[PDB]
Amino acid sequence: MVTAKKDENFSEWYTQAIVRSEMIEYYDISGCYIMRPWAFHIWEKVQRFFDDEIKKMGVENSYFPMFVSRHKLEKGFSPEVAWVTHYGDSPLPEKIAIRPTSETIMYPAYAKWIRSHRDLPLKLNQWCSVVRWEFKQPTPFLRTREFLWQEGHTAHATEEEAWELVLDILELYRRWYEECLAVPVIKGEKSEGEKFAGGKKTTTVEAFIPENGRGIQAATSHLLGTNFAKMFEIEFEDEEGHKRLVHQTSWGCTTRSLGVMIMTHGDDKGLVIPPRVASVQVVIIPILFKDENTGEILGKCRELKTMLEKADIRVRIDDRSNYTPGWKYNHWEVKGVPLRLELGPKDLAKGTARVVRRDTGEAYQISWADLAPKLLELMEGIQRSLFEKAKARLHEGIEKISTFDEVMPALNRKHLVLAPWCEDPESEEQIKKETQKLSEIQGAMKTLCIPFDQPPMPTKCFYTGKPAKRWTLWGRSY
Amino acid sequence: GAMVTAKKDENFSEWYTQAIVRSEMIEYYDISGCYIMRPWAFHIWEKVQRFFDDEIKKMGVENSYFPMFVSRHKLEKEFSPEVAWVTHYGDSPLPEKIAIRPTSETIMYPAYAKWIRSHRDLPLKLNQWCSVVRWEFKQPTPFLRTREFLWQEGHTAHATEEEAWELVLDILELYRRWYEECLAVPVIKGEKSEGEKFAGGKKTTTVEAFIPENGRGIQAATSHLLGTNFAKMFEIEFEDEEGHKRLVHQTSWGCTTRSLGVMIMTHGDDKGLVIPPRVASVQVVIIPILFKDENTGEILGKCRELKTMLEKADIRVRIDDRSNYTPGWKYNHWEVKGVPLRLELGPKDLAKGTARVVRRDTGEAYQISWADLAPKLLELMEGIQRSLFEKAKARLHEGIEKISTFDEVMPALNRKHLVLAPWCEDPESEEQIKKETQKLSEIQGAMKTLCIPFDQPPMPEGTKCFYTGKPAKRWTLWGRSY
Ligand SMILES: Nc1ncnc2c1ncn2[C@@H]1O[C@H](COP(=O)(O)OP(=O)(O)NP(=O)(O)O)[C@@H](O)[C@H]1O
Ligand SMILES: Nc1ncnc2c1ncn2[C@@H]1O[C@H](COP(=O)(O)OP(=O)(O)NP(=O)(O)O)[C@@H](O)[C@H]1O
Ligand SMILES: O=c1c2ccccc2ncn1C[C@H](O)C[C@H]1NCCC[C@H]1O
Ligand SMILES: O=c1c2ccccc2ncn1C[C@H](O)C[C@H]1NCCC[C@H]1O
Ligand SMILES: [Mg+2]
Ligand SMILES: [Mg+2]
Ligand SMILES: [Mg+2]
Ligand SMILES: [Mg+2]
Repeated sequence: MVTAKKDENFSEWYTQAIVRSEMIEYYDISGCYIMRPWAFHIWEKVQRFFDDEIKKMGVENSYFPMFVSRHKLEKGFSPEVAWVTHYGDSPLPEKIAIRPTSETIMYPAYAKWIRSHRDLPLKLNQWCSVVRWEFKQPTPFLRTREFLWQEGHTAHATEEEAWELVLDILELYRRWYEECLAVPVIKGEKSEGEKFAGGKKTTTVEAFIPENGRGIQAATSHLLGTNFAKMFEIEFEDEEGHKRLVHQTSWGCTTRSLGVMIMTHGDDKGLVIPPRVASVQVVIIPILFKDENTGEILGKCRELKTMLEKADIRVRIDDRSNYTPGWKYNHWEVKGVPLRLELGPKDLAKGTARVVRRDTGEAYQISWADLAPKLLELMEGIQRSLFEKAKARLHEGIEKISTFDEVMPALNRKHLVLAPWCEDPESEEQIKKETQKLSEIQGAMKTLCIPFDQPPMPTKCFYTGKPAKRWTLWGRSY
Repeated sequence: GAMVTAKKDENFSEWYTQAIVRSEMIEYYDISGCYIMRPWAFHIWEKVQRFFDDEIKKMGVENSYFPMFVSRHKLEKEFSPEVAWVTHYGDSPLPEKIAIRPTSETIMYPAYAKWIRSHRDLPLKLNQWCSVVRWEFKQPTPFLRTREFLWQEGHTAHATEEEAWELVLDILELYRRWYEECLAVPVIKGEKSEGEKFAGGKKTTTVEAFIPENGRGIQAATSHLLGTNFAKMFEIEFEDEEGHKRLVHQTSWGCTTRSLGVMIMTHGDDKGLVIPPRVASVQVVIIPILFKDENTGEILGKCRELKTMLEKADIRVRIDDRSNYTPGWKYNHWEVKGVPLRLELGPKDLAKGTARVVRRDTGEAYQISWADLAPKLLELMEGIQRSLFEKAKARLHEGIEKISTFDEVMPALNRKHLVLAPWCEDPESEEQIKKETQKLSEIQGAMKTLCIPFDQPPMPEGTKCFYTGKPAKRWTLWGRSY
């Protein structure tokens, strides 16, 4: 099914991968796509995880409206907003905006529900769709005009507590990516120019696509401080009587996560799905031809299914009579099912099953008896091993450097760069403009993050010459 | 403020509005027909959602997300005043306007035509959870009828009608369970009339509910045997075993956040909401009998212990350990919210190894040893759940008057009752009955068919249509409706 090579035309391979796997169907409204069951079930897995996890922090789900009136919304973002002007042929008395994000919808309610210290912390989240008329090239999952996300918005008595929630959420994004999707990410802070301008400090969790050198933002979690509180009058009264503004966080993650998974683990044969989010972990394929024991094969397959299910192993028997076994191999292969269990006559009175692991192609003869624990063994190996190879690929792709003249060759090898920087407002804008100048002539490099994990700083700013403050990862991005 | 004061029988619209606001379910919003759903209500949606979702996954139905936008061209393939149209992004105009999805047939069925080429692709069984938008003409009502609502819409395609029908009824059964097992609301399975069915389909099935306080029937959910006309329209065909081109047989079905509203209305009383245990965010609220600046730690300590013990039985619990408020205040607070069980722990209870438990629906109190709490609160919840249902089933059936003749109509409607009547099912008849009960109500409002129930009461030979006097075929349930 898949004929483009990941390492040759990466955009075509991507498109082939997501289409031939049946994850995505193309659509006539530019920048929008149909998520098919095979993609959708993966979303449900990660949604269920994060949701359970934030529930344990006392976050509660809600649903606020998708419309916001012009007046409330309009108290680089403006061009993106979709506006409803009519119902039927009738013009609205005033046009209304489809929500691009929900601060202006939720925060007036907050000012109202928060009167007393008794009322904090207020922690809410919502799963919804968001619409932005994106100017950049859209890409299925990574950047779409309608996407699905969660946005979580909290308010607290103290900077201390809100900040602690910020890091807690960021940890859960690392887990969404690293634990669920086996995609390695790097926690850090955003530069003053990349952060959410309505907040005090933006934390982020950053990913990398080796095949085009692009960094990509996996998720984000903001300490908002008191700015939105003053703007929206979210004041509260302490236990000593005084009238203080609240300290807020907000944080979101999207269907982009799926796109990043697909890009990280995919190969020339198509998708490869980490076991932890695969709706089919093991596919069973009865081998049938010239009528050899047709009934005996099928009967065992059902025994094995109930078997493996005793272990919470998600199993599907590909039982369908209208497709050949070779067809079934290719299908589940392109779909990225982690384990294929093949079973014909030879393996019937042999008491075994052949099992092929999607990541490497390695095959195992395994006795009916040893399967459940040996598949559990393998599924952990697949999952651990996808993450590990990816962390290695990520680290091969970051060059540590000290001087500006190292930049372009790193960027030409499609690598990020870790460099000491004075964290000056202008330097970043200058660096973008110049890296564009050089790329045009041969592409803008930006700040991706200031990582939490700072190496030792014995040192001059790699661009300005000034005294450098911290190590900052840069690159081309999405 | 604190409590519900409008009486439920006597001031129904206002009771409703009070209960959903005071209880913290809903917050008003500046765009009409749209409302904020706070945790206290959202949790209930999450509950019915997981329930339904799990059941359809068992039937092999699979979830998807198709876009909320649809091109004007694709939407008007073949309601229009209800559609919301996007014309601009920022200051820039679109080449053509783009509609926000009002329902997804015109988005999904061209995709179905692509994906179905052969009998091996069948059956195709998809669902989606999404919001839907319609500029409703009628007065909006939180939950019951909103301009943004949440739903689930299912759309399947099959090789044979028989299989499609089997699914229509399976799904309809799931809707009965959604309302009856989850929400403790009784419903009546039935066939829509020719006039009230989905014009796009062969046969529409439904579950209908009844709201006694105002006498009006209300469609709780719907499941259609679509037949082959959409496949004809959208060119959804398949090559069968012998290479012949055939049209698929379709179903579609939906259920919305309306369900939360029908529940609220069914079990509420003058104190406010009453939430069935299967869906309540908090099932047991623990209320320590404390007062201002008393914090010895004995009582809270034991509340925290009790919570751990009940949580080990999967009971959902909250301790209301707030300082500025009395127990009496707290009692009322959680009654208004409809927490089904309140566990009271005072110094006196601490002294006996005992707690006092009061159940929201009846107010009956129980003294219970700490040891027994888990096993006795589980029993109590099953009893509340079941009692809410059985009492509402009875109010449903006491609200239905069987009748023989058209003269029995208006008296039955003025009692805020529905009517079950032998009906000849001829089409103009229904419209005549609408017009005629409309006019007769202004002079004192239209009665429409709600459903032809599956549960048909007996029909003696030679029975005649209550309205035309022609021979009656079956009983039809009629009333005022939402
Ligand atoms: N079009 C999109 N499709 C999918 N995910 C997106 C899209 N746009 C943004 N996201 C993700 O949504 C996350 C939270 O939203 P937000 O922080 O507002 O992003 P953002 O500032 O718009 N990113 P960017 O568009 O590059 O400026 C972002 O960190 C992105 O990873
Ligand atoms: N405004 C609304 N808010 C919430 N739920 C609704 C609303 N309108 C319809 N529904 C429910 O959605 C279910 C399935 O949708 P659908 O069959 O399209 O409704 P409908 O034909 O528009 N009913 P009606 O609007 O009364 O003519 C219906 O059976 C209703 O119970
Ligand atoms: O505020 C906007 C925004 C507003 C209008 C149109 C497009 C937008 N794009 C992005 N943003 C910033 C983020 O939406 C802010 C914040 N939202 C809640 C959680 C994610 C975080 O990015
Ligand atoms: O088709 C429409 C419709 C179309 C445009 C504007 C408003 C509409 N209101 C209702 N309907 C009919 C329902 O959409 C039919 C169908 N919807 C999804 C599946 C359930 C079934 O009721
Ligand atoms: Mg953006
Ligand atoms: Mg940005
Ligand atoms: Mg309607
Ligand atoms: Mg109707």
